[PDB]
Amino acid sequence: MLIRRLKDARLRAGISQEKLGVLAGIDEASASARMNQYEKGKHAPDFEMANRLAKVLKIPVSYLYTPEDDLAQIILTWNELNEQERKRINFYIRKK
Amino acid sequence: MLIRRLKDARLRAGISQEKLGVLAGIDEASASARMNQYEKGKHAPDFEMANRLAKVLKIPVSYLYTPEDDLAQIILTWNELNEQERKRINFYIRKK
Repeated sequence: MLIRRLKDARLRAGISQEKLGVLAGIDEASASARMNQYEKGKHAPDFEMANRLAKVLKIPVSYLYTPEDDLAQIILTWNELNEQERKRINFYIRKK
Repeated sequence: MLIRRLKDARLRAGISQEKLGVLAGIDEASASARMNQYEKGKHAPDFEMANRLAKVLKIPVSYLYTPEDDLAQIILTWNELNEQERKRINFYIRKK
């Protein structure tokens, strides 16, 4: 997991390390210590935990794994496009 | 990691489970057994291993973590766009 992606997305959500961890199913007593390990890159969550984090954060989960800043922006923005404008840009890309 | 993403990308590369594992730094004696665990979803690699896999497979690493088929296609295709056509579609998206 890339730590900047997790931290940026948490701060956009307006929630603390603890609340993110508790909503993602970490025991309350461990939640802030565990989230801080993740956010400092001390160790990384399993994919199942990342999905729970992404659902709390309302982002596509692969945003957390995208090292390319410009691709990460596409992911984050796509997340808020309608079905017409998704399929729109889909075929901008499907020609390449 | 999503197993379909890893398998699709390996088969596009034209290489076996063993060769993928060996190039990604797994010991030769374990390489095919380990890769098959990953591809069957029996357990999942750490992010550092996923990055080594992605570099062998010549894909952006977050392709392996993207459950949305249409977003995964954007990732895969972006991977083969030039700097002008990357920045092109960048601003198709930056207006949203």
